[PDB]
Amino acid sequence: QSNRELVVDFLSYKLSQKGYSWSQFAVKQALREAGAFSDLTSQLHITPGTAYQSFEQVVNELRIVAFFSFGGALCVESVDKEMQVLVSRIAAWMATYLNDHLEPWIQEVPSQKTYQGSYGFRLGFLHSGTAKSVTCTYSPALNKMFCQLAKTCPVQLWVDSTPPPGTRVRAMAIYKQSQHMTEVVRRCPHHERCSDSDGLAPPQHLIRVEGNLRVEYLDDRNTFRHSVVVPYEPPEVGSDCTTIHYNYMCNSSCMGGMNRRPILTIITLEDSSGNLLGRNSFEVRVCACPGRDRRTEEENLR
Ligand SMILES: [Zn+2]
Repeated sequence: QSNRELVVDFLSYKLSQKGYSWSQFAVKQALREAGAFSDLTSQLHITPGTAYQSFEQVVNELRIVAFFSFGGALCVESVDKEMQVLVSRIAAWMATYLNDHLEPWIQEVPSQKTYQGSYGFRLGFLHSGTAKSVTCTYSPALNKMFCQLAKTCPVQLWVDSTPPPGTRVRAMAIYKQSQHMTEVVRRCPHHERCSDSDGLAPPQHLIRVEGNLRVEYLDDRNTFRHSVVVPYEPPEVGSDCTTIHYNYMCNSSCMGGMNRRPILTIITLEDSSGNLLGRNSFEVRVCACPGRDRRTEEENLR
């Protein structure tokens, strides 16, 4: 009732420290200045369903200032990822955690960080359901894509402002887990050696693009990380978004490759000189029956 005020203060500050308002969604001011940041992005995966109470585990790791601050950045990151609703909860959680854990003490390696940038860069997805005949479906609640191997994956790009000609769109994959984040993601020997090649993609790259001769693939010479890039094109006549068709050419369960380890995909928006304009990411599971797998994860939620 007053402890809530201290949190909501800290957040509402951090809200207004950016271009955001509480309603849209002293020692107080001492903390407003006082405030391993990769923890906040990497180790957590904030998501409507996710962070159900994985927040508690994260804060248990660890200061009380860094706690109040931590929750501020979550809310920033929440609104960044278009997951504004969570700011409501993060405060509700933050209020509870203090009371339970901290209150007694008081009674006495590519970045996956989201940036919308100048152009207001967002990812859209078709809303395709979970019927067993779906090849490709996205869980907003899990911020997770479910698709079959070598099947079409529409990923929409959305922009506030049209970025100039020579802008490019690059996809890269990394492991969601910290213990695997340094290992480069690549295909498994079987799929690697398969008469499936489009004539363009390296045999070894997980992510391909479909129906685009202007595509281009990269093995970074210093990090050995695989990438695929295409030229950005503004929406076609009628549409309000750009649609790229990706393929995942190896399953999540494949031994010799991902070996049942979950991945993130990182879509970055670049200029011709390769300066970064924006970044967005989502989880991927490549499975046999995406519709079923999606439902099963979501059915587990509250
Ligand atoms: Zn494979």
